[PDB]
Amino acid sequence: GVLPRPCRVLVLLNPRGGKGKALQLFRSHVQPLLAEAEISFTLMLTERRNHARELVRSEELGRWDALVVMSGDGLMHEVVNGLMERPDWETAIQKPLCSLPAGSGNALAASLNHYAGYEQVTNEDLLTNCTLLLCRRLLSPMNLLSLHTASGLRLFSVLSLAWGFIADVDLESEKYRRLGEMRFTLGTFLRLAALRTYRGRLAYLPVGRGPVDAHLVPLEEPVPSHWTVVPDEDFVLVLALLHSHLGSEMFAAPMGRCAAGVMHLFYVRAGVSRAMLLRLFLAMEKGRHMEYECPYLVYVPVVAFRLEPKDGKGVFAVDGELMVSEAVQGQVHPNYFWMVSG
Amino acid sequence: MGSGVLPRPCRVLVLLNPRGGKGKALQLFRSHVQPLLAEAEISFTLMLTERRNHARELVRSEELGRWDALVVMSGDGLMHEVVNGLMERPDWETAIQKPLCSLPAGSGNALAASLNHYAGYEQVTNEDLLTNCTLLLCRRLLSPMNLLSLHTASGLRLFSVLSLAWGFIADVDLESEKYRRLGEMRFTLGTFLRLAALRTYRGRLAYLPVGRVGSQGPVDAHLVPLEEPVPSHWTVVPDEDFVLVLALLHSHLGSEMFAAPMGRCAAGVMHLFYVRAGVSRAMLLRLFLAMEKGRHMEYECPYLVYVPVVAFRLEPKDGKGVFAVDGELMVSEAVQGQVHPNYFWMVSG
Amino acid sequence: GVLPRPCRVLVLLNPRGGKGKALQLFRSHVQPLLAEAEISFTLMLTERRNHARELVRSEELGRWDALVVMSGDGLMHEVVNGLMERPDWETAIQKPLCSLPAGSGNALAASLNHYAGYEQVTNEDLLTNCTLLLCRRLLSPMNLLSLHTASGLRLFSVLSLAWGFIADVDLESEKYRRLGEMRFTLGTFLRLAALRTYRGRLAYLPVGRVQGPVDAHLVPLEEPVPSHWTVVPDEDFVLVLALLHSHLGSEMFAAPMGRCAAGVMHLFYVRAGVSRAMLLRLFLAMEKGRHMEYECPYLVYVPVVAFRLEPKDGKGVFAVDGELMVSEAVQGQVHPNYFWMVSG
Amino acid sequence: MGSGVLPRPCRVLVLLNPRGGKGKALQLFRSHVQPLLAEAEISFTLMLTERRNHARELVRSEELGRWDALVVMSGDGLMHEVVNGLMERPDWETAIQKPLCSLPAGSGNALAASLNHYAGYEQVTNEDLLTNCTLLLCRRLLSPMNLLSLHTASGLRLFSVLSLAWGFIADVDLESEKYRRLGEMRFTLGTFLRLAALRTYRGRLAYLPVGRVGSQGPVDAHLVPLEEPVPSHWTVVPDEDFVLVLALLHSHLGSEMFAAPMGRCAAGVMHLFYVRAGVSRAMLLRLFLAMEKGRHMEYECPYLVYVPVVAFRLEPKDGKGVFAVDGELMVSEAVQGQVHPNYFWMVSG
Amino acid sequence: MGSGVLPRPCRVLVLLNPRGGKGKALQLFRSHVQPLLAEAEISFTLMLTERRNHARELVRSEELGRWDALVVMSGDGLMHEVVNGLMERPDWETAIQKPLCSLPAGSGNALAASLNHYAGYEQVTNEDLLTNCTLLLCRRLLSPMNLLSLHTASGLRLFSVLSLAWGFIADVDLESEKYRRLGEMRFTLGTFLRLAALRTYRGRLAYLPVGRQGPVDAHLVPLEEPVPSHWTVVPDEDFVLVLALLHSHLGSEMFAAPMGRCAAGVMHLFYVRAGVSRAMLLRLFLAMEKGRHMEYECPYLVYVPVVAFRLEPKDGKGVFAVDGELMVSEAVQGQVHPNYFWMVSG
Ligand SMILES: Nc1ncnc2c1ncn2[C@@H]1O[C@H](COP(=O)(O)OP(=O)(O)O)[C@@H](O)[C@H]1O
Ligand SMILES: Oc1ccc(Nc2nc(-c3ccc(Cl)cc3)cs2)cc1
Ligand SMILES: Oc1ccc(Nc2nc(-c3ccc(Cl)cc3)cs2)cc1
Ligand SMILES: Oc1ccc(Nc2nc(-c3ccc(Cl)cc3)cs2)cc1
Ligand SMILES: Oc1ccc(Nc2nc(-c3ccc(Cl)cc3)cs2)cc1
Ligand SMILES: Oc1ccc(Nc2nc(-c3ccc(Cl)cc3)cs2)cc1
Ligand SMILES: Oc1ccc(Nc2nc(-c3ccc(Cl)cc3)cs2)cc1
Ligand SMILES: [Cl-]
Ligand SMILES: [Cl-]
Ligand SMILES: [Mg+2]
Ligand SMILES: [Mg+2]
Repeated sequence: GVLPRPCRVLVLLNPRGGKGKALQLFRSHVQPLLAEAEISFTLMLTERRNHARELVRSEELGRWDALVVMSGDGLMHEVVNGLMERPDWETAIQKPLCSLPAGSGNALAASLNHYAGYEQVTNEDLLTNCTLLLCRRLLSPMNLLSLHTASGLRLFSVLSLAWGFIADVDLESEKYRRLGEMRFTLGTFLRLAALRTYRGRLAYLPVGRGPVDAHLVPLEEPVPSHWTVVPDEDFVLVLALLHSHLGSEMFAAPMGRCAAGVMHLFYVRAGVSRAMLLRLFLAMEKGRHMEYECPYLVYVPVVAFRLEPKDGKGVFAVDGELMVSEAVQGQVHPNYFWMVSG
Repeated sequence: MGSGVLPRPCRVLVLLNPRGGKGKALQLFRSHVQPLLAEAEISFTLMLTERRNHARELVRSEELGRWDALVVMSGDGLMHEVVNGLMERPDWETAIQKPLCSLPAGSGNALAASLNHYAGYEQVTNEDLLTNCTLLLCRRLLSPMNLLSLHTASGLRLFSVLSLAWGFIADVDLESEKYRRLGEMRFTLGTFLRLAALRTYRGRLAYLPVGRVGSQGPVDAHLVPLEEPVPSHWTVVPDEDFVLVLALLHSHLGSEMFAAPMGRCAAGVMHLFYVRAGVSRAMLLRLFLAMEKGRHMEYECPYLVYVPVVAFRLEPKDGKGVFAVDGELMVSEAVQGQVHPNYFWMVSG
Repeated sequence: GVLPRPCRVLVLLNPRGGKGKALQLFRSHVQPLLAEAEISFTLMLTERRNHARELVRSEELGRWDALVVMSGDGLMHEVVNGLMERPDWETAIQKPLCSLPAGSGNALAASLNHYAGYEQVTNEDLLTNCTLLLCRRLLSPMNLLSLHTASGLRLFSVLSLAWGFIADVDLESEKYRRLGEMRFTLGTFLRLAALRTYRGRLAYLPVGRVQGPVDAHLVPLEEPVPSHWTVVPDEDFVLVLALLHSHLGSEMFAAPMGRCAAGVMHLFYVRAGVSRAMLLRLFLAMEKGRHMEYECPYLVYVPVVAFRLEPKDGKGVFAVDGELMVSEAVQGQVHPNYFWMVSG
Repeated sequence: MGSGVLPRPCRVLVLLNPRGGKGKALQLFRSHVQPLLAEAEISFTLMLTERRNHARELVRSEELGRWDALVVMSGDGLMHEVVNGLMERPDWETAIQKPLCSLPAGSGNALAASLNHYAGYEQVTNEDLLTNCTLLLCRRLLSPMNLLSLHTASGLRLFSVLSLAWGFIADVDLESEKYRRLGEMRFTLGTFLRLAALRTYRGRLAYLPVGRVGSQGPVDAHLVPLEEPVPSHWTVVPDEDFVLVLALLHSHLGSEMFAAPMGRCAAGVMHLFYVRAGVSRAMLLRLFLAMEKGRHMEYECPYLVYVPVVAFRLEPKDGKGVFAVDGELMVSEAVQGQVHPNYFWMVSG
Repeated sequence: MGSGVLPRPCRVLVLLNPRGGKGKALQLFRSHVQPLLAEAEISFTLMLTERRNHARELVRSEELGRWDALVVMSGDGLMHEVVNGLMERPDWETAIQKPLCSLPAGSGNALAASLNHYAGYEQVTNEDLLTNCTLLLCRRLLSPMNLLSLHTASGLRLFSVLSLAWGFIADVDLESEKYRRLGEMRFTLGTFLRLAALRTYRGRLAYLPVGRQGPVDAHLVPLEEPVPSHWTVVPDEDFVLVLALLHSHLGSEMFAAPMGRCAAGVMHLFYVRAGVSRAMLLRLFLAMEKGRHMEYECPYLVYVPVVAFRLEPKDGKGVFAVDGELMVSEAVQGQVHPNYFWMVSG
């Protein structure tokens, strides 16, 4: 569970999204540490969409000891799905992966920084720490969510599946990739000041009760009897999350790192006041949002779920990336890829 | 940091063992706990236990809906009975989610000690510890905790909230029950006297470390039947001569035994410690004493081994070995266990 | 590197090879030890040549922690070729093996007993020791010899390939199977009295000059040998012997330099011109591993990774791990650490 | 036990360093060796070899066909030169088969001490050792021996017949040269003095264990370039702080240092020892002292590791390390090696 | 499913218990079976079977494709292990169709004895018996056989090829082991002892007579519901013995069911009710040798053909003999499945 020393690493870096500085930051904050650690690297700049995915899908992986993704959660989403689309996905997905933050959504990197014992740092301190994790070369396994859509598309998630309030802010937030991390804050405040609700059917398989998704039945079927069908059909948000953090300053799952093959499921049922949600959002920065007595926020650890938006298409965010659908279910696979971490 | 709250106000069932704080749990409840509850607008009802499995049988038949939490005032022993009672129920999946609370009266209060530690408190003992744990109850914050599922050679399946010990620790526990009046110092006594009457224990230990896991009640998917060898991806310990084996889910082995000073266990993880035969008494004593301040690791005894595990199997090797399970004696030929992540909720802060 | 405890093992036992006592020996000398070590076994009895091979070719290998072969070297020859003939040969040949001596030729079990530190014991003493080795469950890799014949047969050797004197004694010997180890002794004295030489050409590739696995050192038999190979000038021989282990039988410590390195085998040959009396000296000295301490210009030793051998007069008779094979030419390459045996 | 024999009668080239044995090598030849050769019908010719690489250049250019054996009278150092001289030859593959013989003079006679041991003699020293090695040559028996192939960061490739040492052992071989007049006891004095400032050495050690191998001169197939990491099936040692690392091909480190009592190396195998930082001075000394009787393994000191290997890599952190190769000083950034099975032949019994 | 013959030539796996025919099974095989096989071109491989359940694990993990049939050379208890092993495989549906064959070695060869009877042979024993069944295998003809599906209160689901016995029969099978070394004869000595100690057992017996995952037992209702209303609930609550028997013989010399071979899906149910005299019970036992026991019309001995039954021992628990293998429970029930597997027969 350690990278060779010396080793070599492919760094797939997005020179633009977030700030336009990803490459200069690499140079000032990442590179000097790589050199002392004897990690030589090659930079490949990712031009546009699916570029990274297609690169990884066609890559001779045997030349690399790890792949490092320097951008946001989206890039890592691209990389892991590209490895999963290959004929040789079974061995390909075992290539070690690393996440260095530059984008606006650095949840995976913020999570790993958390697991390593660091304070909840941000930006350049976050980059440096994640870089230090890479330089110590230690790897641990990570869970993978297998998704399935209304139209028979399989995709994989490494961080989260979101619906309702969260997906909306993520969508409308893009018109300020400019504000950085803060774009989600402005984007929440204003959706929150003008709060609304969404209609669907949530079901899941709690912990108590491509790879085969043994727990899932065709989306056409009713769920199995042993699943839990949520009574409500009116939510402010549904969220499946595989890690501790939603962003570098959103400690959304204060019980910490998930167990193998388990995901965090949250939902806010309809009825909350805007002042409560704000209070909750705000509390989430320090991960204090569960310390509040609010029958509207429900938490469950699960291995599977299904969400059907009532009346046409709901907007979903998968690892922060927008997605239109009418029905998705998914199952968590344990310990399915290696990441660098402490 | 907290992952849930009790309602305010709330109602609480209190299971108390009157032969505890040796003999005066009730008076401690009355002096140290009740007035704090009253100000926190926590209603309670006191139920008195005493007899074996009583608390277990009660929790098994309880209508859990009337209570916001179960507060167990006694030792680790009583928490063990309650959790096993909830797990034995037909509706165990929902019953294990009733929040639980540990208020130290009994002899061994490692659970309460750990939670006081997690909360940022000094390492306190007796009534300072009781007051701290009650303060936690008053603040109402909940965290999920891991649970160890155990299986014995005789086919018993049982749960453990704190610890499985074998060898020196298990003997000293069983012995020591005479000096129980002497309160928590009963273990320092036992440990001192047995460290001079050292005996070793032969058996086989295997385990599954965290890093090496691939892709009635819950199923323990990591475990194979005891008559089968362990899976090849496990570590099978070479040494078959032991002073002790300890599986521990928490930071503390007693109100003054900071046994696991590396960090708090992740979800689905516990600490495994064993001490292989041939250590010198004086090194074993320095380990003990340094344990009080959690400095025993700083010594690298390469006779003492620690590993974060998700499951283990332990076979003594010369008849029905003597184990302590969350402090309670149990004898059997072989035992194995797997941790289940965040299975029940406790008051903590 | 170690079998599971408890474990389960298939014993392929040939019930009448050697003196024909294998099964009672297993019952007397082996079974009590396996019970104490917590090794369940199932016995399968072999009925004829190739039986063992066929059982192993079609066997469900996932039910077994090892295969124990209780016979001579020939049964192990059959078991290993059985695994190599399977489509899943690459994982199959990684099943651990163990050899318990109970035929007349027990070179492999004698070599393993030697590597484990014991004395050069015979019969039930040998059987006991090799059982003590299984009970302790330790495993180490062995080399494998890959062979190609003129007819285009591909076969594997775990122990030896022999031509000339040795191959002839093995075949003629067969009627003294009942005499255990003395089979080769009587067999040797007899052949000595009618000492013949044999015509052929020998080439090899020494250690310095360096569907199944690929034999990268080998080229088609029809083509001449690589220029970097050694082509022995001599062309009349008394014997040629490729040997992967230290013992040629339980009392023939043929390779006193001991256990081969990975990927290496012992090649010996005796050139034409030796007298009967000297060949007899070498042979008796070989009991104690002393035969190389004699000044004998006819006995040549080289460690090699490959060899080719062509009997120029028609079909030469070979013994492969003691099994008779007839052929116009053979070549082979040894592969390192190709399978697991129980040893110490 | 012998794997070949010298002819009787035979003739031998004797390469002798007149400076060794405190300058008495030639007179020791005359008193202890010559009279035995005569009775054994061994002819000889003596060639004096004292300047640097002299003996190496001799063996490189010699017509080896005129000799049955080369006998080397001096230390491990001269054996080292001769063997490297043979391997530097364009006909090295036949040259390296010339039987070699090691006759002890002076100190640093670990090779002669091992052969004397393999043959069954007591651990004798000085003239007794010389006599014994001489009686081995008269008996004419030959055995093949392992050879270590080394590569340094600077790109040099060399061969080692005995050992590669780094850290404390190398520092003492080096600091020790001044008391060369005292003989073998200089390593005691050197060890004793250097123990006072026991320093540790920072580096990275990786090796290939015997059981883990799967499927210019000779090719070193187990080795990859010094700038690539070692193959993933090697063991990288976690500790990066050592007092010593020793690769050793034979039983003796010196004529009174039975360092490898666990048994003679099989073909293609060597011993690897290292001492992790944090042993006390006293225990290091006790391990040293116990080495006289090959008893140092009996302490099971947790700081001393032994492993049979076929290849290793050792990379001093902090620029150049000081190494000893067959006792001779060599300085380098990084060194790796692998053992070649039974490459040359030596007289032994 | 399919036709009732073996291929010629064929190859066969032989599971032999060596500790049988008092330690002679293998020698019996060598002198009595092997030369017959060789002439019929039946290839075989022998595999020996030590411990309890060993045959069962072996058959459960076996690559069935290598074999045209599995021969069991032991007693009824080995056949029992073999079938249960086949029925425990994920692929139980195809596995249960591999033909089986039963060669007698030593005691407890009811099944073998039945087959030899159905074949038209005289009631022979030991080596004569072994030779006949071997001739059967050489002739290569097969018949379908009934299989009994058993469920226990503890949720245990097992299968019987021959019998479920309780009371007097089960005790004699148990108490018999302490001198198995005596052979078939030991059943006679156990019988003689239990008889002087004649006792009854408390129980409730119910059946469905002929007139009115795993395989589905649709005649059976869960052991907690009462039996369906059309079943016959026997009034007696005290028995000397109860015996579900799928074949004509209880042993080589015990022709226990002479009223005719069972049709597909039928089994024999016998019971002896409380009150029979010792001398009478013993008369039944002795006359059963030549199948003459029913000719007594002794009112204590009851016979019915059935398709399903329920037995509830109510003196706490009961020990059963299931194909002669011992087992203990508070409640069992079963349903015969018709023509469920293949066996060499004539
Ligand atoms: N039951 C059997 N009857 C006759 N020959 C057999 C039997 N089982 C195996 N054989 C064959 O007999 C040959 C001799 O076996 P081997 O193990 O080499 O013993 P030995 O050491 O006496 O040569 C092997 O080729 C083997 O396949
Ligand atoms: O990517 C986004 C992240 C957070 C938000 N904002 C909000 N999150 C929440 C919220 C509260 C609790 C949990 Cl567990 C998760 C999210 C309420 S408002 C919007 C988009
Ligand atoms: O309940 C008990 C606790 C400790 C003891 N005695 C001892 N424990 C230890 C010990 C040392 C190290 C660890 Cl990690 C844990 C316990 C040494 S002596 C006996 C009973
Ligand atoms: O299986 C056999 C083994 C040896 C022999 N006989 C002989 N072997 C030899 C011999 C001599 C030297 C060596 Cl290195 C090996 C064998 C001489 S006579 C016959 C059959
Ligand atoms: O040439 C030298 C040999 C030994 C020493 N000194 C020492 N060696 C050791 C030592 C201990 C154990 C082993 Cl296996 C080998 C050497 C301890 S101190 C110095 C120079
Ligand atoms: O008071 C003194 C103490 C040590 C010394 N000198 C030396 N000590 C050592 C030495 C060697 C081994 C040990 Cl364990 C301790 C000291 C070598 S030189 C001199 C004066
Ligand atoms: O395996 C055994 C077979 C028969 C017996 N003993 C007896 N069986 C009977 C008997 C009577 C009538 C029938 Cl239909 C069947 C058995 C009477 S005494 C004991 C053990
Ligand atoms: Cl690179
Ligand atoms: Cl088995
Ligand atoms: Mg994104
Ligand atoms: Mg043979």
